[PDB]
Amino acid sequence: MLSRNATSSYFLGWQEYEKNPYHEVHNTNGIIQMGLAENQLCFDLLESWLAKNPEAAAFKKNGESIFAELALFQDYHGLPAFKKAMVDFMAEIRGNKVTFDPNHLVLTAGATSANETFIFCLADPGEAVLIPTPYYPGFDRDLKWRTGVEIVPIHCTSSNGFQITETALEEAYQEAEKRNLRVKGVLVTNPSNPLGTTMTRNELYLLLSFVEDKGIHLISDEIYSGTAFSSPSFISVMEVLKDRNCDENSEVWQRVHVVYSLSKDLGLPGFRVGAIYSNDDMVVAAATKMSSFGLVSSQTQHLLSAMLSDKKLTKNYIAENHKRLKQRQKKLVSGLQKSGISCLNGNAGLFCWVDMRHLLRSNTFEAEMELWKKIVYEVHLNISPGSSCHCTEPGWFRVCFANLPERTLDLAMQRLKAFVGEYY
Amino acid sequence: MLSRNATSSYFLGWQEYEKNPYHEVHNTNGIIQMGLAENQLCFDLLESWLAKNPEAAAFKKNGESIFAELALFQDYHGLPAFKKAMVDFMAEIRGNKVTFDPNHLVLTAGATSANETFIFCLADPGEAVLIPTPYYPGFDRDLKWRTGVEIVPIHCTSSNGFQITETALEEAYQEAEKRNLRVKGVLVTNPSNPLGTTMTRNELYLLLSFVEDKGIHLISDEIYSGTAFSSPSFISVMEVLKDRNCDENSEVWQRVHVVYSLSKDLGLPGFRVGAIYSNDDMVVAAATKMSSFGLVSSQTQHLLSAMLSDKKLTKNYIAENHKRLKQRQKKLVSGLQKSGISCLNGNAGLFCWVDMRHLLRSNTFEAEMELWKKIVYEVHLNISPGSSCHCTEPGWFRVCFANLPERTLDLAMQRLKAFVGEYY
Ligand SMILES: Cc1ncc(COP(=O)(O)O)c(C/N=C(\C=C\OCCN)C(=O)O)c1O
Ligand SMILES: Cc1ncc(COP(=O)(O)O)c(C/N=C(\C=C\OCCN)C(=O)O)c1O
Repeated sequence: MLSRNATSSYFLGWQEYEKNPYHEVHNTNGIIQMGLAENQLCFDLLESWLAKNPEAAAFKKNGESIFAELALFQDYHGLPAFKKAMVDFMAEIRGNKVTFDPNHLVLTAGATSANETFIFCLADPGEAVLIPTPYYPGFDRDLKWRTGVEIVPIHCTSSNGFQITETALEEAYQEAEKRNLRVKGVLVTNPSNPLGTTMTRNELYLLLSFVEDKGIHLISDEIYSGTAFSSPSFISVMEVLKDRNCDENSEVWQRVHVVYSLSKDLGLPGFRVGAIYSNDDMVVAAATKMSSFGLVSSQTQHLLSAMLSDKKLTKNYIAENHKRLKQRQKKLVSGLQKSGISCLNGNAGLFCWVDMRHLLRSNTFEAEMELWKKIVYEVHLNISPGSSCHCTEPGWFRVCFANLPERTLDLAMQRLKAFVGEYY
Repeated sequence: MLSRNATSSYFLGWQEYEKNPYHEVHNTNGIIQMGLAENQLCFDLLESWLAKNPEAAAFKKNGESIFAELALFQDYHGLPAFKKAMVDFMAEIRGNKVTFDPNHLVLTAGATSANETFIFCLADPGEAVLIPTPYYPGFDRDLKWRTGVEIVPIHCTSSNGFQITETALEEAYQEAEKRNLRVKGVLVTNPSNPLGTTMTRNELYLLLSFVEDKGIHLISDEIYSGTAFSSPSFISVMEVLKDRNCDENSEVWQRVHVVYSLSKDLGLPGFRVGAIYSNDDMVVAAATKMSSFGLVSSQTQHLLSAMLSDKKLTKNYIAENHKRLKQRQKKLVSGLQKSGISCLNGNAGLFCWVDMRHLLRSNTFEAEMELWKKIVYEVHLNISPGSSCHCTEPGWFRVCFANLPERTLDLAMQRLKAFVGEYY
């Protein structure tokens, strides 16, 4: 009797790309990848740093080999130097408006591991967490698969730019009741995937007030925090906790947590560097013990400790990343406009939330899937349909702009315009 | 309401060492670490290889930089070249008597992650797995904490060298019944931690016959497979499946699995390289998706793919590791003999299972703890008491011999003899 745990367009389109991937030389007619949120815009900056500072990657420290020491380093508290470099980098991303205690930071194998661990720590099987829609498709697996925890949506609509409202929060909490589920917290993504927008101060205060009243937790996945390239300003959930008489007052501050990773800003998803940050000593202790199942390679911790300790590098990287991200997003927005397609006004992330409602046969998700399939097979472009992100409104699509060359992006825009000018 | 999951001498003695660690220059009277199974005997061989082949660590392949490619590599199927190097290395460890399909190998962040994942895949919360005692203390957390699975012991005694017997298996299966638990499989460690012995062909056939009759799974944690330094020969569970009319016959072959890691033979625990191997396509698929929570750093996968692809290195490493391990084990055995202390005749691992029953005040675990504490505070040596490994017989201790300099081992033996010659 095989177990239970051992026994979706987002993953579908991805596989379709694998079958016939685009190549500017071999398969110039293949499918162009615009459905995965990755950042290939600044590798030259990191490659340059590595060329000038070869010691870290060589298992050398102060001209001394520390291969053996690192090979043996498996402490679940993480490499001291790396934890310090990380909290400093997290502070810098936030304009030094907030500071993080390295003893309250827990390293994990990517945010994928961090989010699951947070759920294991805050909710028991059969309980639930509330999540604003639309949200990252991966959460359906990360937060529920091995945890036995359920997701209850906090529906957001285009009427107000997909922002969280009081009514949406209570409606979600009430649906949790109808489903006989006990709510343990709210998990938000700030900046938002797939919206490409930074959370507003208003939304943050609304969330804090809500979790305070309900006596639950607030987890903020801020993996895109370093990718805010245009106004308005990114506001970490930890900044709102600063001045509000909650530093050492109230008790809600103990229930606010952050998830981070180096996958999206630095473009290092393969290195699996994730992190959990909590003000609650017990959560930190539990998460630390849990990190045993997904520790970060000491080889990687050492390399990045050296990299992130270079203040000239971090400063220039964030600045250039913002510059290149803004330029690329503008190119996508401009390219889509030429096809009469608009986007939700965004300012962060590695993608745009695109409005293709006017291209639907009808206002239904069935019509959305029809359009999606047509874009995949006829236009040969892989983008994500809003339904994969649980958007309540048919017609929205997530289009990633930083995981391919600029020229390939232009090609994608050309092929899309030919498509719209052909049928509509 | 904080969750449940978020809310032992093995870990105790370890912490006591941290408080007052030994140092041949600064704290020559501190506690000597002999309670953790790590291998510091062959780093010079790896350091030498790295000095001669600097490209892998430099993110270079054929003189070309592949930093960006590796930075972006996060595929849960693992790096092709590394998977191939791993299956080849696993075959070599087994004298090429068995071959492994890389498509059936799943990389994980250490065997800690591999074992937990196997449990998630084969058992539901509330069910159980049988484990021969004594066993690795870490299993009490790895196999049960987040899985909700229980452990039912298969008691082994010194009467026959702590080998598994038919009677012990049925008694375990029956106890599972008394506890109202459904047994899903048996997890063994071969070579054994803490026994330091290789499983016999007899035991292997007994286990296979048992899981066949019960219709359950057999998981063999062979993390110590490359550390068999003396007769008898190590026999992988996969070898016994070779010739027995089960290659394509019977169905038990589909329920036999292996866990491996590079933590103990190569001494790379900090790099977190673990692996799951299964003949069942569905288990592989499930474990692959689960590895998302604990992927191996691509930086590390690349480095070791190059290292393990060097057949001259792997051959010389295994040979030298065996040589040095045997020499060190003999030194511990010889040192203990001078204090009138004998060990279970072992031939593998990084530790010896020591018989100190004659040093107990009485045949009780209470007496065992008394002796243990005396060795920690009076002798200033950290070793693990058998009860931490769930041994049914009081008086046995696990003593690790490869995680310190030879001279420090001798010092430990000197201090131990003074102890026994003082009270007994
Ligand atoms: C909000 C959010 N949290 C966590 C993660 C996981 O990141 P980690 O730190 O584990 O690497 C992602 C990755 N997002 C995507 C994942 C893509 O992976 C597929 C291959 N490119 C995505 O396309 O939105 C994310 O968007
Ligand atoms: C049978 C067995 N399986 C799995 C593991 C986990 O290894 P991984 O591949 O995750 O690194 C161990 C580590 N064994 C010990 C762990 C020690 O860690 C403590 C710090 N040295 C031990 O002392 O017996 C082990 O002995």
